[PDB]
Amino acid sequence: LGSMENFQKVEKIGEGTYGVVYKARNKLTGEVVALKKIRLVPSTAIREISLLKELNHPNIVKLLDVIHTENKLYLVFEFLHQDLKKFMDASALTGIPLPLIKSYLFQLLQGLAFCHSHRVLHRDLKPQNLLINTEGAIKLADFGLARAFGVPVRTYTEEVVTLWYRAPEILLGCKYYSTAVDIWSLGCIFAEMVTRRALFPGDSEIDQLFRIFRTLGTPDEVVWPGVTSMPDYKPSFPKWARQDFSKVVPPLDEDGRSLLSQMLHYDPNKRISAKAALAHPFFQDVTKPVPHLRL
Ligand SMILES: CN1CCC(n2c(=O)c(C#N)cc3cnc(NC4CCN(S(C)(=O)=O)CC4)nc32)CC1
Repeated sequence: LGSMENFQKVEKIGEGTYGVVYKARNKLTGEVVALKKIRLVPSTAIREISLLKELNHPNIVKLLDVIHTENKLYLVFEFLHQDLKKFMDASALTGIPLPLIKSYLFQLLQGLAFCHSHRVLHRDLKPQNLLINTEGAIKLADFGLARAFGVPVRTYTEEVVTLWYRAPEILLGCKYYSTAVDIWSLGCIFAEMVTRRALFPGDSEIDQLFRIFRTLGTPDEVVWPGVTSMPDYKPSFPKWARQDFSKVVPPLDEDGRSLLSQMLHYDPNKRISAKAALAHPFFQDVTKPVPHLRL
């Protein structure tokens, strides 16, 4: 008891399947933080979270402290004022300028290269989990654990975006998926920044799969060896032919289209790694612009 009395909740800024997130102020120190409340900790989670506390990087939202009290587990995070969804909405008539898209993509590939080099997966990359500040930085937020825990929040409202960034190996039942799942998600987000429309906006697992298939072609053993033995693969899947990326993310230039196509390879072993993507010619002229944020 009493270990949270040091935090004044200022406003609720998120509700997940398994947690709620507040903007909060430390009453002793005055720091403004994000507090995630999880209602009850498998020791396995105790150590997954402990390793995240050591996973410190300029493009990862810092986990400041973990506090266990009552029937609750509190995670204290660095606070940022806006996420990429809100910024993309505010930017929609114009679109985010390409140099800023490129900066954000580059930074997130750096953050991913870092956490992948430590065998840590995000697992749930999406615009609302990408937080931005006034200095042009963008940071990865709310890493997903390999197994959830806690009490589902009963007031949780379904979000349309939940499946839109899921890699095809996850949708097909892969149990031991790899860092490639994050590269897929980030490529979907890259496409969305460029076009101002979600790339694959499915509302069910099969709708998501079929939206991917209708654009990239139904995968087979030619392009994805082993796909036909995946747990949820069905020979009865419709066979759609691939479309050209030129139709998928116009008016993106060939350097960007090239990189995107490698981020969206079906085969997780052919999909580009974060480290390799950082060397892609798309980033030869990368800079760090500062966005105009209305806070
Ligand atoms: C949508 N959901 C809300 C919880 C969010 N979140 C975490 O999960 C988290 C962890 N761990 C740490 C966070 C730190 N800071 C902020 N700041 C918010 C960002 C968005 N904005 S906003 C709509 O653009 O105005 C308000 C300020 N959010 C965090 C992200 C996902």
